[PDB]
Amino acid sequence: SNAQTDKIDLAGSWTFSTDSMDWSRVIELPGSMASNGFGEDIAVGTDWTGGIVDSSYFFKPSYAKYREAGNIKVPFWLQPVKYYKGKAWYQKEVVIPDSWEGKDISLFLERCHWESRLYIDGKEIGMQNALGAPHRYDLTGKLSAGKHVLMLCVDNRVKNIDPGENSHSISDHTQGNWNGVVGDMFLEVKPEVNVSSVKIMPERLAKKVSVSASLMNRYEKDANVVLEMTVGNEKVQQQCTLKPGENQVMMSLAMKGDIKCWDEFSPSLYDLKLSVKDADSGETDVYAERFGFRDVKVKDGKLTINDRRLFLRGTLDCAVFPKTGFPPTDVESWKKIYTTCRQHGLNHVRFHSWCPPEAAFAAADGMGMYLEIECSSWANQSTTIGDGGDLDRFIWEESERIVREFGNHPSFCMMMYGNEPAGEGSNAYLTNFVTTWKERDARRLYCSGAGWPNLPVNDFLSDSNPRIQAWGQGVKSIINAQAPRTDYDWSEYIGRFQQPMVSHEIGQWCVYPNFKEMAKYDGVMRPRNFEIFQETLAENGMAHLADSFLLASGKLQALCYKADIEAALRTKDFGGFQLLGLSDFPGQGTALVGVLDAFWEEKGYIRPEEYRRFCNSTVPLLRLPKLIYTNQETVKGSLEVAHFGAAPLEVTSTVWTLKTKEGKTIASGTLAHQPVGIGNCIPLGQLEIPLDKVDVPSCLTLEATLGDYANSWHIWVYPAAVADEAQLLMTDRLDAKALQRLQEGGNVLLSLRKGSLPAEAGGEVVIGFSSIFWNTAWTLGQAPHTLGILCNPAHPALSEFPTEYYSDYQWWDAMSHSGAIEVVKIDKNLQPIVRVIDDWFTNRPLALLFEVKVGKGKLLVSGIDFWQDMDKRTEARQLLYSLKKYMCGNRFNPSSEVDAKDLSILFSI
Ligand SMILES: O=C(CO)[C@@H](O)[C@@H](O)[C@H](O)CO
Ligand SMILES: [Cl-]
Ligand SMILES: [Cl-]
Repeated sequence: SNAQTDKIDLAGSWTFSTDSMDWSRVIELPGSMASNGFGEDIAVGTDWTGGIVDSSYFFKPSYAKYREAGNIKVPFWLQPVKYYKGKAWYQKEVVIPDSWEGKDISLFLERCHWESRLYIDGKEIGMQNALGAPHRYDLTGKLSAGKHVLMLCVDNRVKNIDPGENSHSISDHTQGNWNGVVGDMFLEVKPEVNVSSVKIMPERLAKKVSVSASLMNRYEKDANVVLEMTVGNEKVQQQCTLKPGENQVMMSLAMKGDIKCWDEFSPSLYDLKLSVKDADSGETDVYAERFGFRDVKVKDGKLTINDRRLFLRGTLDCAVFPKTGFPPTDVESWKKIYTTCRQHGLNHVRFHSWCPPEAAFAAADGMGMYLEIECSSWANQSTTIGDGGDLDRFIWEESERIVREFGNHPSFCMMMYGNEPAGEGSNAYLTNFVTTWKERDARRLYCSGAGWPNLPVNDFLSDSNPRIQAWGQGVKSIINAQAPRTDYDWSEYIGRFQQPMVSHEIGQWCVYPNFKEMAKYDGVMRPRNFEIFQETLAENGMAHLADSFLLASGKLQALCYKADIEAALRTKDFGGFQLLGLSDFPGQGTALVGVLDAFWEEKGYIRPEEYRRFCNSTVPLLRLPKLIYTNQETVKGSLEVAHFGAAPLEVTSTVWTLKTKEGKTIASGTLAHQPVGIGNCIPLGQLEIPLDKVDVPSCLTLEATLGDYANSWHIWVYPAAVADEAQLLMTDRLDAKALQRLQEGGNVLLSLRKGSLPAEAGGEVVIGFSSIFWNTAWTLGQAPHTLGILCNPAHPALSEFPTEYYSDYQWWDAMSHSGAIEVVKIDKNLQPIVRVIDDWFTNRPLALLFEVKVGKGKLLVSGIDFWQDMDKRTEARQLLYSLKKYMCGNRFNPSSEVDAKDLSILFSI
């Protein structure tokens, strides 16, 4: 029966108009125009908000069917149901009680997009233009008792202030340039002496709580007030005199008992109550907020929380919410995201060029997540920062709004201006920005911007260099250019700095689109891009491979993230990393770089428990120089641990096992070591495993268990050391000797020299071992163009080559010494022995191995070069042996007949 009589909830039906003349429709708030079905239909000439790097949609004939009216499908991001970028008017009648007359009145709008102007009965009151903070209007003396008509004019266009066309606060890459009001919307009444805002400053070691409160005195004379502050059983009361207007009082509170600190492993929170009581009127205004005791500091060039060494395992949030476009303002929505993040072993979230609503901070407070917030800007491409533009003052005002609203949350641990800044005066601007904030508020750590610039005044550094795949690196990266290994780290680069460093947007490994998730898009955003990819896949006769492409490419994607994350954990005294990402990025051409979809939900190729094995607060790490051995070699490696738990791990023993796929233990041992303290690169022991007893070509799993934490790695062991040119002819060209053998009915193995495959037959496909980087649209075709392999292990051609249906490290040699053959240009019904998964933008049937029948003879075609450096390629010799034993065997009968001249497309002069 209790009610909130001091507020008037404004959520409901508003009279709507896009020209302030036609008021024939009604809109529902909270919500956008798009979430209400209002706006214009998506057309080719839609004035989007964000860059489009690959413009093939507008010009190439393959997108012609998607440029016609009635079938507009856009490939570069999720497509909203409607679009509108301009002024919109919202109107609603309210009834102000008599008891509100002459009192403190204010309007609260949690999220507008973008600029809002308030009118009371046609009289303009003021303007608000916050992107990542609420809109507030002081209505004291401006709103009398009785019926009144509130009107809002919300403008979502980019005008004087361009924060960056790709900023996730406005851009159609993720959140979309919506128009409306979202979140809590209410009128609030307060006594003539009230609390406007509170800055909470807990002192962990001093056992104190300091508060700088902004008090309001609506009287025209001085006011005698009583100020009571309560934190649990501790109370401090204070009587002072308030001058007319705003007042800045500062109070302290001593904590008698022990203080429970806030961190990843124990997110303890305290309740603060601050009340002000006017002595004349007896009216009391009460303010309440949660807070936590924690100190995130840089001690001796290393990140610490509460004097404990800290390591950040983070992922990005780019305001992706396809159900609504605009962000959710409930705690449960964010509780889900933080929960699945922690389920994958993460403790950190970076918000890319936008600030989330209050619920994201409150959820992270109880979860113990470390948040890094940015000020709604990616000042590049379209604009610039630090050159005297209107953006310069906006970022200052936006950061002050963000710290005033959310600065008391313990999860607010780091802050930057935004992402990847541009501007000749941006270094100077960001230097003043970081320096001033470090002086204003020491409750958090500050960095200039994400990715760059490294300023000496930064608390920590954000750098993109310490990662596997750099922009433009392509096939020259470690994962692609060198044989598999797990003994590399970034310790050399980060050793050049006296500041802690956090990786910037690591991973970016792609998966094939998951068409099953298309049913989840029942809201504002529709996956029309997925509809294009799915249609072209079917047009190339591969509609039945959609789920296999998802699972096979996802197994390879998860392998790449494991490699990137373990490389960061092997870097001594690394500050941390920020994944891009755990979830998908639906924009910038379609950057499917996550093991979770745009809804932070699972896809089905890696379980969070398996992700948590290599990405966790305590992770065993194995350093091996290679992963391909013979029965005459000895596995020589080292075992270490990256332990960043709440306390040292009281374990003096590590147990390792080398087991087969069936579970049989080939080797095992126990490593003795001292108790594990907080840090990484902590040695556990050395491994020296002879492999003479390993029979047959085998894939072995090396698992290491430290206490409750276990991690595993794969190695492949082959024999140390089926051919007679009469029976099997292997050649690089279909010459006279090869064509004669096929006329005679013999068997021929065609192995193409690497680089000899002409562009017509698939030479244009730059094949590599890793997954695609970001996406070939945004990168304008950076290598690789492939997404792993797809094969049937039960195929007799692979009987001597251990493998699953998906790509793994033993396939690095195949992907690195080959070209992908476009088999449709030979015969459209050709079934590959080992298929290559092509980029989803092209959906070309690709193959590394296939077989055809040329007359009476049988031909096995291989895009893999089985010629060069075969003494160093142990895994290539094994695959070649498996093929030769198959061809000389009983079950080599190619059914697809083809002519000799049809195969001439594999050669050029
Ligand atoms: O450099 C990067 C990495 O953030 C790209 O986002 C840009 O180069 C875009 O291609 C600019 O359009
Ligand atoms: Cl031979
Ligand atoms: Cl054909």
